[PDB]
Amino acid sequence: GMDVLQKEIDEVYATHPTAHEALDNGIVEQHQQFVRSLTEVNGGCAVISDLSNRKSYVTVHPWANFLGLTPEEAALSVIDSMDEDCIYRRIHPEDLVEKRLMEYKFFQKTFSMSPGERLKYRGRCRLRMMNEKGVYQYIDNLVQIMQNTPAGNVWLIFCLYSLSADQRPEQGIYATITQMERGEVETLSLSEEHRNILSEREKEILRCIRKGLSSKEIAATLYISVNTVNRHRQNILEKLSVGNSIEACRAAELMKLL
Amino acid sequence: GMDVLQKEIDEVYATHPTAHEALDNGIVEQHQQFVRSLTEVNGGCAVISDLSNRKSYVTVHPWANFLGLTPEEAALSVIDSMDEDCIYRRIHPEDLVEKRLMEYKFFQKTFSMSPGERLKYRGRCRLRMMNEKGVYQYIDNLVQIMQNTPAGNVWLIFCLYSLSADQRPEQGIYATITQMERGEVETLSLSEEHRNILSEREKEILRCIRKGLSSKEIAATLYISVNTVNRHRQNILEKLSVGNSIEACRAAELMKLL
Ligand SMILES: [Cl-]
Ligand SMILES: [Cl-]
Ligand SMILES: [Cl-]
Ligand SMILES: [Cl-]
Ligand SMILES: [Cl-]
Repeated sequence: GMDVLQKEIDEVYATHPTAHEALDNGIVEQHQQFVRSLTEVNGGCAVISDLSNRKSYVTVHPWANFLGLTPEEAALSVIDSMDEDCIYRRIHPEDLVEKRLMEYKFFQKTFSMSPGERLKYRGRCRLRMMNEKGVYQYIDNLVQIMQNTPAGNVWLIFCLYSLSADQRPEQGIYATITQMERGEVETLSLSEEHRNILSEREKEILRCIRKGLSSKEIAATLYISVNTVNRHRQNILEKLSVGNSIEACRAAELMKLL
Repeated sequence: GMDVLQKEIDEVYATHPTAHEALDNGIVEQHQQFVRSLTEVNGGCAVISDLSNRKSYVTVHPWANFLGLTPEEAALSVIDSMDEDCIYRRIHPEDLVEKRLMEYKFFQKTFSMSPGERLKYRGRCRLRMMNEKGVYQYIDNLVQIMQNTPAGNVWLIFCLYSLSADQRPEQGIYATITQMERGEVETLSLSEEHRNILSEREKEILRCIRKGLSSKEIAATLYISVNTVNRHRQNILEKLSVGNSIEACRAAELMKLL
């Protein structure tokens, strides 16, 4: 599925050598029980991402119809990514880009702080997610460091989804980073980083591809080599987590990257 | 402390008597452990009202400085009421009126539904609360039925307070009632009920008191007896949870009830 900043976020995770520690699993079990209880109150969905083994534990409540998951996708309990992949597919493509930007800023910030301090922070936003009838509804999303390892590395990351009290439209996902103790709520302005997911050269190449030019025509019109065009094309496929150029075109348009 | 609708809300609670039931305390204990684990994630405050014994179990996290509590007031874990008075005092007085109106509508709706259905609803709002430095900040507040008794009565009500991601001012507390499984968020319009907490005759009587008229003089101007004036006065004191007519005038002004 289309996505952004996957490489960059994995790089932040790679700054903590969590997978090298001998960790107690009973801690993860206690958190899994808490998250099931919480979903029984909010009627939503919880994901616990475990950096020690790169696995996700997903809990979906029967009342979480706003996710629009199929019977088979709801039956999941353990995903093999740091992301709950079929939940992400349900997010409006424009909102997914902003979510990714907030997560990257949030993890950059929290991973470079002390273990005790990083726990006082929370990243939040309000996303559009599509239900079973293809209608977008507004969902409150939380990202938060839940547990650290004894040696101070990030161990568990907590993600939460629930139907928001606010169903009114507004431009963007109103991303925020909150420091709970100091009572500080920082609003993120994501517009400029969004416009820069793709470089200007990558955007030109994609507009040519969409228009119907061949590598040879693109090289002719942008005064670059066919080798270079194909280097950019392949970079774009990686940046947008898609498999071919027609897929890249649809992703760029849906996510409003051009 | 000044408040509204305390009699009306207590009457709603009284519609679900449970004295005849022998209830399992182990159930309450599990909810208390959950609510503690939750506050350790949202850095906030949880109140569980137990309608069976009319006690409240209050948990305040150390990072919940947005509450403005003093050290002694935070130490509290079992309040002897259906609500902890030290929390409500911190709520902006105008926001308090709307909060009670939402709760009253929420309870009236839920207490008339089946045990299974009433669990699918959430009452939410965004309140102003005064912190340790005397500044108002925005707090997300939740009211939800958490547990019914075997015979079908409301047993435990769950309230939650945490620092909102939205710190932008707006007219009112944006009170909502959400049906989680149907994905339905109903916005409440509370202005007409707010203006009707006091009757027109009760408002007239309070203006005279503020103006300095005695009961005898109020009786002459309105052409009613002193017995009648004094019954209205006592009714007003009860409606506003205050002890005298000076406190009543001040409360009506601060809560914008005149
Ligand atoms: Cl829905
Ligand atoms: Cl928002
Ligand atoms: Cl604060
Ligand atoms: Cl006299
Ligand atoms: Cl009379």
